Amino acid sequence: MRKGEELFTGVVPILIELDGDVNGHKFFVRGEGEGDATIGKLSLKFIATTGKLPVPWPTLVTTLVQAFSRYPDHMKRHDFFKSAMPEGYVQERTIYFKDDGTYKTRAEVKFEGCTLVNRIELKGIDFKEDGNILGHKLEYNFNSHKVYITADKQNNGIKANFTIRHNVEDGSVQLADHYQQNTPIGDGPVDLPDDHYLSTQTILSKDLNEKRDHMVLLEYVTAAGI
Amino acid sequence: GEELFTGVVPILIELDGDVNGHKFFVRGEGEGDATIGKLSLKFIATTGKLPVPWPTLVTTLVQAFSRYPDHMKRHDFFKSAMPEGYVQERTIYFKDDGTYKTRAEVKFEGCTLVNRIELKGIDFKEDGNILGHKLEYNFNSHKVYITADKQNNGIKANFTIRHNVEDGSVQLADHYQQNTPIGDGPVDLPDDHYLSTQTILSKDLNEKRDHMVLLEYVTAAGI
Repeated sequence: MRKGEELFTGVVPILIELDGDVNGHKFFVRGEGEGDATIGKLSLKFIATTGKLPVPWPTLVTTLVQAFSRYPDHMKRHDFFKSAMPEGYVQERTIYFKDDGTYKTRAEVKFEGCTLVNRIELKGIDFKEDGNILGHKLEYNFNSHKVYITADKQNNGIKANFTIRHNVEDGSVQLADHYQQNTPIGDGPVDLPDDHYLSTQTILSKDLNEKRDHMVLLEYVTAAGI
Repeated sequence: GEELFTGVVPILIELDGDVNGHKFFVRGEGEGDATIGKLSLKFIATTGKLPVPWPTLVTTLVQAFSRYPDHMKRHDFFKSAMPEGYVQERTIYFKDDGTYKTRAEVKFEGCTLVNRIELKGIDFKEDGNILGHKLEYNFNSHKVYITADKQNNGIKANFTIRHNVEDGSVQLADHYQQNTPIGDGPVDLPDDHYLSTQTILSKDLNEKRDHMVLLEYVTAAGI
């Protein structure tokens, strides 16, 4: 039976579910689509099943499957994310929105039957009602980012810390400091990588026939930089 | 078994061959869609240039991806044997030339439909169309007649493949086929019927290895 990186040589169906509560405002997001790690591509559509989101869609992007990064041939020995499959990995983050609130997230990314599934609990606290996030002042787009990945030997996993730059409607920028740690769910051998980075690029768009609050996402990610 | 084929299914195929002592290995991957009777696959000969023409391996390289119309769904043996799967055996007699004997296990491994084959060919002429590589790189349309095999709780099949030869002459390959379920418990024993098959063989312009890209459309019809 195919394991690890062997599970990613073709197109893989994806389900993503996010259970969220920001300042007491509860919401739920379901996304479906596909990933193709051979080219590093994600194609997804997300729907807010609970009605109009109380936060901007861009603030959810990093939370909403780095297993679909393209690790080129010389990098495959550093691919922790796929090595944890199919049993999967836990992904935890703290996200500090500068001059505003905090997201805390825990997710599991794993195969459930034949589908790659990302299941998330998100809790947001201390947001300002008239800030960029509850006030919906963020542009509907996403910038490119470089995510440095380092091994976390004590946890048999990896960690990462990076800052997301969200463009604001008035020309300013909303920074979001991310602290991330991932651990395998299974016990089998995983790949603990040398320091490297994921180069991430993202386009957000809409579906003209969807009436529900939604996000269409296209993402291209490659690993490099040992 | 049929509920495993309501969507697109990933496929892995491995063939371990020896024809007249020439040993080769072929690995193929792609996907099948039984709702439309479609196969889309790419094969690589990992052992270098094949000692035999790619078209002669086509029938050996997952009839569970045949499209069975609604009124014929009770005659779909291949799907009903899943996920435990079935053993597929053939003898293939190339006219005025050698013979392939094949044994394959077709079954689910995880979410992948896998076809694992052993092939042995003997008494091929070194200057014949097969070892001499004189067959056109294509495949014609064929009818596969399927009959129930109650003794063995499976099916049998017979058909003749017409391989076009480079000089306009034709190389016939008579197929004798038997399928037997791996698991126990209910399977579908069909009335006599056939599969209508259409195949395109192509190449990947970026692929330097000896390889074959395959697209196939198969539908079942009453007899």
